[PDB]
Amino acid sequence: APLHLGKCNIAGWILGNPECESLSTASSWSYIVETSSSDNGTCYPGDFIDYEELREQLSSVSSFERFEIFPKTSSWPNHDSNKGVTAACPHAGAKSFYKNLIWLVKKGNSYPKLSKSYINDKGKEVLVLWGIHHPSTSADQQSLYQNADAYVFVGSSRYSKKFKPEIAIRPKVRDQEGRMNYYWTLVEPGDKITFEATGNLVVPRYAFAMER
Repeated sequence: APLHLGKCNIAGWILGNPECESLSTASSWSYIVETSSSDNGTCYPGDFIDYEELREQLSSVSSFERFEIFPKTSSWPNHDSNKGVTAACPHAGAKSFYKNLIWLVKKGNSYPKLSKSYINDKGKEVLVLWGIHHPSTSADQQSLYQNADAYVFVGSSRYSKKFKPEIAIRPKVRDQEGRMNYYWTLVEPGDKITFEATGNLVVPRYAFAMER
């Protein structure tokens, strides 16, 4: 039986856009029936990277389990995990954000270097998704992350990328002049994924153990 999506297409659903819960409630499916929308379902403007490849990866799944890869309550003692909400991503009138990610911001006037790792203990491939935020101005950068010159690194045995955000005023999209790009990778069982940042990282909160 196919997986029926609700208000949004695959991007919005997999990121956990508050509006985009599926109509089907299955943990396996033969294919995915999407929606009448032509946008992918991301609420904060930006580009979902390797999107077509993810759609194929999520096409015929035999098991699918959402789990909290980095628990909100215990993963980030040195950063703020409550303030990352936006008018771009509303939930019943209120500023919100994707359920599966956390928009980490500075706590006080401090954003220490974060370093967070996960070793896949699910016994199957784990789909991990994250975001890189590109602020509109220097003040935006400093207001969110304190550090003017930040970087992000994501690494596994299969993946390696260093991100340098570009600070620039883009045209307003849902009132947003910054941009977020969205990334993902599959982590082999027993392999380690490491996140490192001095700012601008939209961290995983929920990931997905799966089998095709």
